[PDB]
Amino acid sequence: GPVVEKIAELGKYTVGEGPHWDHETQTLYFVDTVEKTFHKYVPSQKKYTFCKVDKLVSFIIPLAGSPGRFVVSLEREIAILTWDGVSAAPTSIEAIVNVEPHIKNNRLNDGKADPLGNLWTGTMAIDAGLPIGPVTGSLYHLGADKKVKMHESNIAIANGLAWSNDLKKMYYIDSGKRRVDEYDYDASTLSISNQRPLFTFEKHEVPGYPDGQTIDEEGNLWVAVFQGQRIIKISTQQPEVLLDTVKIPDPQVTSVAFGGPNLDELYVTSAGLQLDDSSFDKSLVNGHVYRVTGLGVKGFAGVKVKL
Ligand SMILES: [Hg+2]
Ligand SMILES: [Hg+2]
Ligand SMILES: [Mg+2]
Repeated sequence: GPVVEKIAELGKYTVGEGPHWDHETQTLYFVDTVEKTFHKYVPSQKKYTFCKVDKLVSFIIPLAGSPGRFVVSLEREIAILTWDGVSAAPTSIEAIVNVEPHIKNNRLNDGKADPLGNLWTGTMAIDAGLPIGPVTGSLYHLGADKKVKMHESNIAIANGLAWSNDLKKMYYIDSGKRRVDEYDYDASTLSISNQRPLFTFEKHEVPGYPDGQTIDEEGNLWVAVFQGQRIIKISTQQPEVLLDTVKIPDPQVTSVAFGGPNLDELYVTSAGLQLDDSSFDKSLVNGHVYRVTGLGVKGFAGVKVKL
């Protein structure tokens, strides 16, 4: 079976999240969604750094064409952070847009560029809760002239995103729905339609909640299962097909990104935050970062945001 390695050099995260693999610099970036910190890992040189801000963060993606600059979330603002990748604070911050200026208790959560470089991201209540809590989020993309467009409402916990290789489908996760949805994606108008369930956890006895996801070159989705102690591999060719399960030692698996020189090493983030209604005792909940090899598939390099 696949090899699952705990990355000792990286330590433990409260809620490690938002992994992004920059293929040209062979570097993994990620966030902690509770501790207000950004993180950088260079595996070939065993180099780790972090950056502190005073707002809640949920994604970090290199800005296309601008070395040393990243598109990030700061609470409800999408911003450009100028960061040298090693100092413990940003050099400067350039706000782009506040997606929800008048919803004081919301935050941005998962975000990712589509294959064309358009940032997609969604919101949630800061005090969202599972299985039931306030449902206040929406799904957006950042379009022309730095204005966002809304694509879906009634989202409890805005989470993982992926697009098919032929640009005809988008896949999206609201963790509260305990399923992965598929949509027809119109690359020319950047709109989505015909929402329907692709994979429903209760139909396959999968515990926990879908969180982050990524897609491989064959079109399979790799889905992080929060409170499931696993990643799952699901089909996009047929609905409701579980292809494989890989157990991860940490119960609170949060997200996934393919990396390594050949894009065939799956980086997996997790959360050490101990929750009062957990299916797992506190001794099990650590928050390590893992690397999975031997899956027999390749992914894609992380896409930079175009502004
Ligand atoms: Hg930073
Ligand atoms: Hg940053
Ligand atoms: Mg997430």
